Amino acid sequence: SLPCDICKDVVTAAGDMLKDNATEEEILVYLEKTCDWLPKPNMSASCKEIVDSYLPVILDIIKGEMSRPGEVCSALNLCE
Ligand SMILES: CCCCCCCCCCCC[N+](C)(C)[O-]
Ligand SMILES: CCCCCCCCCCCC[N+](C)(C)[O-]
Ligand SMILES: CCCCCCCCCCCC[N+](C)(C)[O-]
Ligand SMILES: CCCCCCCCCCCC[N+](C)(C)[O-]
Ligand SMILES: CCCCCCCCCCCC[N+](C)(C)[O-]
Ligand SMILES: CCCCCCCCCCCC[N+](C)(C)[O-]
Ligand SMILES: CCCCCCCCCCCC[N+](C)(C)[O-]
Ligand SMILES: CCCCCCCCCCCC[N+](C)(C)[O-]
Ligand SMILES: CCCCCCCCCCCC[N+](C)(C)[O-]
Ligand SMILES: CCCCCCCCCCCC[N+](C)(C)[O-]
Ligand SMILES: CCCCCCCCCCCC[N+](C)(C)[O-]
Ligand SMILES: CCCCCCCCCCCC[N+](C)(C)[O-]
Ligand SMILES: CCCCCCCCCCCC[N+](C)(C)[O-]
Ligand SMILES: CCCCCCCCCCCC[N+](C)(C)[O-]
Ligand SMILES: CCCCCCCCCCCC[N+](C)(C)[O-]
Ligand SMILES: CCCCCCCCCCCC[N+](C)(C)[O-]
Ligand SMILES: CCCCCCCCCCCC[N+](C)(C)[O-]
Ligand SMILES: CCCCCCCCCCCC[N+](C)(C)[O-]
Ligand SMILES: CCCCCCCCCCCC[N+](C)(C)[O-]
Ligand SMILES: CCCCCCCCCCCC[N+](C)(C)[O-]
Ligand SMILES: CCCCCCCCCCCC[N+](C)(C)[O-]
Ligand SMILES: CCCCCCCCCCCC[N+](C)(C)[O-]
Ligand SMILES: CCCCCCCCCCCC[N+](C)(C)[O-]
Ligand SMILES: CCCCCCCCCCCC[N+](C)(C)[O-]
Ligand SMILES: CCCCCCCCCCCC[N+](C)(C)[O-]
Ligand SMILES: CCCCCCCCCCCC[N+](C)(C)[O-]
Ligand SMILES: CCCCCCCCCCCC[N+](C)(C)[O-]
Ligand SMILES: CCCCCCCCCCCC[N+](C)(C)[O-]
Repeated sequence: SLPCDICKDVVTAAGDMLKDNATEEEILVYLEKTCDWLPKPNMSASCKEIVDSYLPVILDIIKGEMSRPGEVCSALNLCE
């Protein structure tokens, strides 16, 4: 179906963007800068340690999901 082909191309494009070797680094810097809203030195440092540890964990989950564009698109009722 057209909505299915479109949905699967969009999820593919998302997955390719996330596979890009500079994407995770860009996100990491952005989230570490956010931690700088916290007092220093200790709270901001603890926040950066949680980001550094968990961002690649969360990224991996998303990328895994984008690797199955049919499944994603079925969950949205766009592929059947
Ligand atoms: C995850 C990206 C989704 C892009 C696919 C676009 C959704 C197609 C819209 C289908 C529903 C339109 N409607 C209401 C007339 O059925
Ligand atoms: C009337 C405009 C012609 C095409 C309109 C529908 C195209 C939806 C955009 C597809 C998404 C592009 N993509 C997959 C590279 O991200
Ligand atoms: C119902 C309209 C279908 C459009 C689905 C949404 C497409 C995601 C847009 C990403 C931008 C990609 N691009 C090349 C079209 O710019
Ligand atoms: C489920 C689809 C959610 C993604 C929506 C975001 C679309 C990003 C494309 C932005 C492009 C806009 N513009 C004017 C710069 O072309
Ligand atoms: C579950 C997927 C929803 C994410 C929708 C956002 C589309 C990201 C694709 C961006 C591709 C870059 N591009 C073609 C606009 O230059
Ligand atoms: C949401 C799943 C992961 C993909 C996130 C999609 C949003 C990014 C689309 C913005 C396009 C990026 N760019 C190069 C124009 O800055
Ligand atoms: C379902 C998760 C997708 C949500 C993230 C989509 C956000 C796309 C934002 C791109 C904005 C592009 N620009 C240059 C016009 O700002
Ligand atoms: C769903 C997890 C968060 C997705 C947010 C990713 C947005 C990245 C901004 C565009 C940068 C990607 N790239 C390839 C141009 O470097
Ligand atoms: C997995 C958590 C995702 C939410 C984080 C949003 C990512 C923002 C990355 C955009 C980087 C901004 N910029 C333009 C300086 O590249
Ligand atoms: C738990 C998911 C991550 C939530 C991320 C919230 C970040 C939004 C705050 C904007 C940060 C902007 N800046 C320029 C300081 O990097
Ligand atoms: C650990 C992943 C989440 C990254 C975002 C960090 C949250 C700190 C933002 C709270 C802002 C602090 N304050 C006092 C300026 O509001
Ligand atoms: C899980 C926590 C994610 C939320 C992080 C966003 C914090 C928003 C507070 C922004 C306030 C920053 N400032 C400098 C304007 O005070
Ligand atoms: C876990 C979901 C929470 C993610 C959303 C948190 C974003 C907070 C952004 C507030 C930014 C405030 N300000 C004015 C500095 O931009
Ligand atoms: C050393 C600074 C003293 C308190 C620092 C920790 C407070 C965290 C901020 C709580 C969130 C505020 N709230 C719940 C209204 O959003
Ligand atoms: C580990 C540090 C604990 C901070 C948790 C994040 C608090 C969310 C910030 C929302 C902004 C609320 N307020 C009043 C503090 O600005
Ligand atoms: C949903 C908002 C969450 C705000 C709560 C802040 C998280 C507290 C950090 C506990 C973990 C610190 N650590 C790694 C030293 O255990
Ligand atoms: C302001 C820093 C809090 C980051 C927001 C994301 C939710 C907090 C999760 C912290 C997890 C800590 N731990 C080790 C108990 O998993
Ligand atoms: C920027 C990402 C923010 C950190 C997200 C923290 C996730 C902690 C999940 C703890 C769940 C432990 N579990 C699954 C055994 O219950
Ligand atoms: C929009 C991002 C949603 C990510 C949802 C995935 C759940 C996080 C998995 C928990 C982390 C695993 N663990 C137990 C090692 O902490
Ligand atoms: C703030 C990013 C979202 C991550 C939070 C996800 C909650 C993880 C704890 C429940 C996971 C249970 N289980 C068995 C599916 O791993
Ligand atoms: C593209 C923006 C975020 C959407 C992708 C997030 C994946 C959702 C995965 C939740 C269930 C996955 N799991 C743990 C059962 O494998
Ligand atoms: C759970 C999905 C997280 C939402 C992702 C937010 C993407 C913000 C797009 C910022 C990139 C736009 N630009 C051109 C300034 O880089
Ligand atoms: C905006 C995109 C919507 C994301 C929808 C995520 C669908 C999750 C499918 C759950 C299937 C579980 N598993 C482990 C087989 O992937
Ligand atoms: C784009 C926003 C995220 C909404 C996508 C959630 C997927 C819904 C389809 C699976 C739901 C299954 N169930 C039984 C829990 O309803
Ligand atoms: C933008 C947030 C989208 C996240 C929604 C995730 C949908 C998961 C569908 C429920 C199915 C449960 N499970 C474990 C089979 O994945
Ligand atoms: C701004 C919100 C975007 C629309 C989100 C669309 C969610 C559709 C979920 C369909 C799932 C139907 N279901 C659960 C029976 O499979
Ligand atoms: C970050 C937002 C995550 C929302 C996840 C909740 C799943 C969406 C529920 C599906 C909508 C129900 N239904 C079948 C009436 O479409
Ligand atoms: C560009 C419009 C698409 C919105 C992005 C959110 C996912 C599409 C879900 C459309 C759901 C349509 N329907 C009626 C089949 O549920």
